[PDB]
Amino acid sequence: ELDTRETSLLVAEVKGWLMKLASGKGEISPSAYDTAWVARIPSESDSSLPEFPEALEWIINSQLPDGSWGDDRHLQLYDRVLSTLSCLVTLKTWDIGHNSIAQGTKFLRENMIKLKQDDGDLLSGFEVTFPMMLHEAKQLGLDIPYETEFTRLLEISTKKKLAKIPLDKIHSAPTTLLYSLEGLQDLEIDWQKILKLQSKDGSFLSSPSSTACVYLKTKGRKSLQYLQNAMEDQNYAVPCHYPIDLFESLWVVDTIERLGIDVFFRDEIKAVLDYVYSFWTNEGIGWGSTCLVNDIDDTAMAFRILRMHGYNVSTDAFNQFWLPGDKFCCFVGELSHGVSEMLNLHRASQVDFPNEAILTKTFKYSHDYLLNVDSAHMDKWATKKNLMGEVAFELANPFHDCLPRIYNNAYIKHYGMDDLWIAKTIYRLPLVNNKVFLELANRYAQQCQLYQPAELTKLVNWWHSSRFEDIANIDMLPYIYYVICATFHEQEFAQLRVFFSKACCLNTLFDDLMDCAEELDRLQNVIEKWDISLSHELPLEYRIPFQEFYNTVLVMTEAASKIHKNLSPEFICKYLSGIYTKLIKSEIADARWKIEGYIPSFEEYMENAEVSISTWVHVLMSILFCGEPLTEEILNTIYDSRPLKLDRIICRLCNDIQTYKIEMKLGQPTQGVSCYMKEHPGATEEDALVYLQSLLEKTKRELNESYFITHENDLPKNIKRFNFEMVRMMLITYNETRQVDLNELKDMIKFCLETYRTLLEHHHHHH
Ligand SMILES: CC(C)=CCC/C(C)=C/CC/C(C)=C/CC/C(C)=C/COP(=O)(O)OP(=O)(O)O
Repeated sequence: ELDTRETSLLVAEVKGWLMKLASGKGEISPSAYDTAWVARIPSESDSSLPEFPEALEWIINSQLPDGSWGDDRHLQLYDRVLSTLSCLVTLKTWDIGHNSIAQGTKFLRENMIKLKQDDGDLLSGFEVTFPMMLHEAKQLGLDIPYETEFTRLLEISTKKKLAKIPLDKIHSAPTTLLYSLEGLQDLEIDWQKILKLQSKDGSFLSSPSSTACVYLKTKGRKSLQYLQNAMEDQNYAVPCHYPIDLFESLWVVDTIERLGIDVFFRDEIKAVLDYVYSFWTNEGIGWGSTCLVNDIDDTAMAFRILRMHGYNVSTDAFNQFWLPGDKFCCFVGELSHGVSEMLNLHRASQVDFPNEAILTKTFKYSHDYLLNVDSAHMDKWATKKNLMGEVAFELANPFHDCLPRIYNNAYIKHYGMDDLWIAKTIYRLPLVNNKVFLELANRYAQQCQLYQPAELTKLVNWWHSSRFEDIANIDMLPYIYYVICATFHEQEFAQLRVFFSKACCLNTLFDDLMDCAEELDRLQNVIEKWDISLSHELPLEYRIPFQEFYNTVLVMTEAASKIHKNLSPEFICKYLSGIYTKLIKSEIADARWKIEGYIPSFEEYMENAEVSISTWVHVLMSILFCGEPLTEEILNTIYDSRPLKLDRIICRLCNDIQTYKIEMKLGQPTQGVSCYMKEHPGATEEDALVYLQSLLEKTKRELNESYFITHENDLPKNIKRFNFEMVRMMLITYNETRQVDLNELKDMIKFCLETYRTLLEHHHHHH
């Protein structure tokens, strides 16, 4: 337990943070290096006085107890040495803070000799920023070491890299050197020309210190004003980049959604996404509302989250980052990029709509990159708690093959409540990384488990009293409960979770029985009539599931009639028996085609195989309990709606692709791969599967579009949601990477088996 307060207190606090973010106000730790840089500036009124005296007081009051400045909780020598240097140079320049200078130089005298290679993350621009700062300290005659094997090797290397940069490319187009111009002060820079590469707020890649250098080289008005306002907005201790209102708000929401605590924050999240959307363009976005360029990380992040929330955003935003070879950059003209942006690119590419081929290219490229990372070495200094864990999860879990609580429970183990971030120096994003998010995540995760014992206990009791043991393994039940718990986790969906579980069990039994039967006609006879009276003519193995199927329908009909007062019990019960008879007989059909010698068309086989796929019946039943109002027109048209068509197609294709070898290791002809082959001579099975795999991927894009966008005359929200999750519960069942892994599910299996034993012993205990 990480926080003591009531949930209501935590939730109110985060709501405050989110509404501040929805007005562009966030929280980034100050940068001692940047605060000291900007405080070099003298007032224009009186050049003998500082423009930012409060920043000089902050420097003096923020020195750490060992004489250094920098990140308090994670000591990194690069961060401490660079930050302390800057602070010393500025206190000395203004001839103040004699004691602080004394502590600072002493710290540097004990630790400069400790600087080495591969001792932490290269801070951004470190190669120029540290030698420059060191040289400025010497010009001031500070009493610190001025040469080590490390510092002279660094200066030699940097001088060679700088001597190879043609300087006019720095003034010609945006480069990452704009972030660290203070590291270039002594270079041959046409500072006047550099002014044309400022951001719309007068900053240079949003770096206060780099902006500060330009202002002292040029006295440009907009750059002073950017600093004056950043100083006043941040209370006179500025971060190393400002503002990052787009980056910070999207990462905070993303964190909230990946932890699965967005259930508490729906309105506030929408407010933040409206703020972000007011800055969305057809060329994406950068980290902030005044930044110079767009980047692929922010653009992928915003595209994915906005689209998932029903906003209209275009994949044209990704064209600017295309490179020959169907590769991508993070900023145009970059020389390399990192893993966070490919992770987010990879995630974004899977919410593609039809005819958005650029996202197939960004998917292939990011997937390929992510497959090739050096995992032994990725984030080896653990700025994040488990970045390589997030990569591995993302590679292994396709968006449509993953369920919400499965993703959330995995991220909860990855989430670092005290992660740090690397830029000019080390910084913190306490709104992204904090113990409050993780405590709320753990509490909601425990809420999702609370109802499971009782729900599982009723399911096992229903299994026993239905006499399924008298024909039949019960292991099927914890698994079915597991996936519906992961998709409809909110406690209010209990009737949905229980009825869905019963329905899936009943059909799994019937389908299994029929796939090993011919007097299916003796059965279709009874089922056609749906008459519990003619149950007695069934051969017992069909009698047990039939009578429980008939009973569960009545039970479902009573619960639904209590819920839906406008629907008559008779309408509901004709509907439920109708859908289950249609499914069952279609399952007899798929059976008698598998016994006789019939490989049909592809159109004909899949006309019956799409109804046979059983998936739509759980949609049609479950919507009775999904919390949405219903009408007869809805229940009469739902089977033919576009999202239900797509459901049936995707699940049939998936089944026929993923089981194909499991089918011919064993010689079975009636399947989509064969039926395709009987219609395209010269297609190998390799080409049939390729075609079916392509049709599957195309249908998934149609399902994305039908789902994330709210159309005119669209199905109610929770209904579209169930249909969406029904496809996913199907697909993950065939994601064989995940299946052999699968934890919670073993506990569910054990709980069910213990509950069964007690039932079978009639609670008499045996040794
Ligand atoms: C890892 C993250 C948070 C982002 C990468 C992609 C972008 C464009 C983020 C926007 C945040 C921002 C305002 C960044 C400016 C500072 C900066 C140059 C960060 C990149 O630092 P590193 O890539 O860790 O360091 P090096 O430049 O030393 O390789």
